[PDB]
Amino acid sequence: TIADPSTLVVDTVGPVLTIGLNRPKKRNALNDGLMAALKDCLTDIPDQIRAVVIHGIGDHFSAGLDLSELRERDATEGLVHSQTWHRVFDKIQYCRVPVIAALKGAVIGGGLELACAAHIRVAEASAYYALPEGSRGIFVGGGGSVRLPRLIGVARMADMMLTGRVYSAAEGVVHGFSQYLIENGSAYDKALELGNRVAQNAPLTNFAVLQALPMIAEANPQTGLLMESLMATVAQSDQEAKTRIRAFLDH
Amino acid sequence: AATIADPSTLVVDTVGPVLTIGLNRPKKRNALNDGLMAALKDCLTDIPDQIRAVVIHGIGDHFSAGLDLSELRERDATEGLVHSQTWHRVFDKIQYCRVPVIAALKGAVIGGGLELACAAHIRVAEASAYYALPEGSRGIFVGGGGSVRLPRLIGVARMADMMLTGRVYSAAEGVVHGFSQYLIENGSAYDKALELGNRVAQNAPLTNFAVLQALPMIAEANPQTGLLMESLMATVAQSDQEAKTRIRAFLDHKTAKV
Repeated sequence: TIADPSTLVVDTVGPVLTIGLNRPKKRNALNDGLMAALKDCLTDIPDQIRAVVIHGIGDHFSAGLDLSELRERDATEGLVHSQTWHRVFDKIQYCRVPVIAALKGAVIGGGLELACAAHIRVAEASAYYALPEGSRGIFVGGGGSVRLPRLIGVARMADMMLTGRVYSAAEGVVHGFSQYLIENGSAYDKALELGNRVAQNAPLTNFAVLQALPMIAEANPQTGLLMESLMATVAQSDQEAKTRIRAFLDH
Repeated sequence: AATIADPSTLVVDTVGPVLTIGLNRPKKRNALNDGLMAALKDCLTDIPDQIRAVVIHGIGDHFSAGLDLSELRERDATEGLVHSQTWHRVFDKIQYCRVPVIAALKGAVIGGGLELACAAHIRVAEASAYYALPEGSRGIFVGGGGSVRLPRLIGVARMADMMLTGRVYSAAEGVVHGFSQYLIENGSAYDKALELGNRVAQNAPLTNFAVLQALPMIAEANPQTGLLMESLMATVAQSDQEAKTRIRAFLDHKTAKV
């Protein structure tokens, strides 16, 4: 696989790295080229970048798997292929900086898996969510079975997969698909505002919320509690936190 | 669709309150196959009330050399998933048996035979017993519960080494690394296993319940949880009529002695 840079639009707007999925003729379907190029933009991110917005060019975030490029795979090949998708999504989930996905139109299959890997999702009214692979006998291979139940619970996912059930953006915000809904206006603009806001954070804030928080929450409570006192004491004792404490306190 | 039992592959007796189950394909060292496994599941289904222990043992010089290599059936990915699951359902009747299961080990205890042995609650090993997972040689992983049960006995590190290199362990080595709780250096694992079955036979049913089922769960729980669960198992056990009867008799015999 060679990364295909043509399938993305990458820009920097102040301290926000923006990454637009750019295959609007195929509704931003993910193929290997797209995913390898995306993996690249998320590697060795320049230090002036303090947030990432992933968005879609055109009406749609992503319709998921490229059905043209539909390949033929044995059990072994499919394990390797899914694992490669996982390694790309790892660059999102474990990004050094918060990744915010601006969702609109189709957020479907691997598109939804991709939105799941981001930290914050902002949904415009037109967005919708589906896991339509089930109808073709295909389970998810892009992290969805681990990431989406953490947002929406097993039972709603299981129903989606069994019946092809679709959710709107408006239903979706209540059920856990996104933290934000923009009923009138643009997901991209709001993600950019959010990007600019999270860009003000101390780096250790990011670490603690992006890395430590999901692990603390998932631990035995006694374990998570001690891990919390440790993360907190380290955060609090950092120079940046003292500088922020003093500035505010000084007036 | 289910596989039909071949009961001729097993020799089943009842000695007092011990159901004895002898693996009986000696010409192939008690190589496991679908009908033996189905017959096995049958013996452990609806085990009559008079039975208070199960000894599984091998006819011949060997316990089991594992999967019958003359009886390989070609299987796609889905089929091999279904087939693995099938074997798991047989071993669940050992692990979750209502009475304790003791495996008498001698000669070959390898591959599926080790996995069978792992499902048992207690293993007694004669000097000749030897342990291996030769499957890795053949490009293949275990499908009989071994990656779950065995590391709990001997740890991942020793398992991983056995699989990557074909390392074999004797009965003497094995009692030390965790393969068996007992070693019989002279005489017979069967004889020992049968005296153990007579001994567990004396236990109250709720003791078998707490030990066989609750204990593993409590021990792998997070500590605060296993602990509350222990208090709960403990109080139920202790407040049961069989327990009180035994405590009555224990304190009536010391007041008989005085």
